[PDB]
Amino acid sequence: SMEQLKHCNGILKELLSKKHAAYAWPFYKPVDASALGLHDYHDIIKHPMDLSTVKRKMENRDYRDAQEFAADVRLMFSNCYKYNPPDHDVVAMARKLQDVFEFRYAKMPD
Ligand SMILES: COc1ccc2c(c1)C(c1ccc(Cl)cc1)=N[C@@H](CC(=O)N1CCC(N(C)C)CC1)c1nnc(C)n1-2
Repeated sequence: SMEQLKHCNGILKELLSKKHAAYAWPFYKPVDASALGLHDYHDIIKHPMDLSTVKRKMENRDYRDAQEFAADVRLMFSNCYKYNPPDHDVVAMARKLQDVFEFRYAKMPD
């Protein structure tokens, strides 16, 4: 619905807000494989995703429903878990931001 997509825009605003910056910063823009020295990133990760891409899709009304929005946000986190070992600090940062996302997404009115 239009109303659920409105709640999703509020979730995205929360994920981009200053209170989460200490763990959100790796996710604001696409992974820059050249800058980071990740020569195999685009071989391993076939469908990159990040918050700037989710924001553009929300602004252009490209999500048909709330579930399509959730699939892109979960894809962003899944790519991080897929690429990195489980002991890495970026994985701990992803799980902190994901817990914000999953809590707010669960509270969406029907
Ligand atoms: C703008 O900076 C970014 C953007 C995307 C990143 C990363 C950093 C940060 C990053 C690293 C440390 C901290 Cl504390 C935070 C983030 N990691 C990269 C991954 C990275 O560089 N690795 C891969 C693992 C290697 N092991 C030695 C095995 C080291 C190099 C990354 N992956 N998903 C996202 C999103 N990312």
